[PDB]
Amino acid sequence: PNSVDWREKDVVFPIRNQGQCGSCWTFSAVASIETLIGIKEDRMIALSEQELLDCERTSYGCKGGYYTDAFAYVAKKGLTSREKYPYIFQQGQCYQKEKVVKISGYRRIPKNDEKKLQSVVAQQVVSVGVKSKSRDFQHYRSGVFSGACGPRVDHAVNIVGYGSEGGVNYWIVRNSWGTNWGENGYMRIPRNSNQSGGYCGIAVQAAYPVY
Repeated sequence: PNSVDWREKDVVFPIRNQGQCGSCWTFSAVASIETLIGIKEDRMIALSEQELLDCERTSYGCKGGYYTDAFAYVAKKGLTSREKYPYIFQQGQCYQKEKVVKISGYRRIPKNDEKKLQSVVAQQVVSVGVKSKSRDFQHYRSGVFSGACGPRVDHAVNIVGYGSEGGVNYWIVRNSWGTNWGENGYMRIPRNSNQSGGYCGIAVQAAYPVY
């Protein structure tokens, strides 16, 4: 398909805000699972970043983490709702509440494979990492981003679609910096860019949950 936008397909929840806590890996993992459940079951159910932040044991809480290992956690342990376990903007005691969703696993997209990346985005929402530590990235407001990226991949986000404006291909990227950043919380990043690994490294470590 020449264009994909899951925001228009009733399976993507509103933009959220992680605050200061480095919990973007939990938001990225939650966003990918929520959409998968929407596509697979025609059921929109908001899931708990907080459970991953408190309970996923390979990550570093508010000092970073792994959405791939978050996927493995949900496949083994299930995940409870956002309503049952709300986000409190800091790591706390790990609670195992009544779980509402599982997944069966996850997959890793090979490094720098934007072609395979597009194939997966046409079917579901994908977790990706970007180089977020730059003034240009933090102050992005609108358009297809063409500023400088950070030096290293350090921020978990999601790709929720792709398209083209004026013949410039782009990815639609969901962030967890609230709706005052970018285009109502989203960024359009160049697609098939001249940066190896994708623009701001978006294709370096892509992964997605398997129902």
